[PDB]
Amino acid sequence: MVDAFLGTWKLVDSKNFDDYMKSLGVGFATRQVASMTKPTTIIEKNGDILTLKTHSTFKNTEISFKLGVEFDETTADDRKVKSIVTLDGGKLVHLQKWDGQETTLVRELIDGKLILTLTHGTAVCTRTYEKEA
Ligand SMILES: CCCCCCCCCCCCCC(=O)O
Repeated sequence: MVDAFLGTWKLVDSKNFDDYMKSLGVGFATRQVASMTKPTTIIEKNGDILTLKTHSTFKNTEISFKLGVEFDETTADDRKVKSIVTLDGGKLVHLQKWDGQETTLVRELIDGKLILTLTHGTAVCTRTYEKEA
């Protein structure tokens, strides 16, 4: 089920991330730095617990979760959210809820690349990651 997502991934393309960040209320200076950062995302499993690390020169995060079980999360931009990650149509779908707002972080594999689609409000960002050996 989740196995093809596992490993270490590097950002190689980003579209509309500033629009996504601005929709979330991220301040201009953080957006500026974020627009020039290329994170590494590491996805690992131990039994049915997944751990997703996002590492960069700017912010680092780490979450652990069971698919289909809600968890508390504090995002890179400091939102305290209620989250769930599931597998839907072969895509790893991460839904965050806070203050009646929602955002989705959808990951799918296309030609071996990991495409992350971020949606909040009307903003839709697509970020492409490529697998590291
Ligand atoms: C990684 C620097 C971004 C920091 C500030 C904006 C955070 C927005 C929410 C998380 C976005 C994750 C994007 C990704 O994993 O490529």
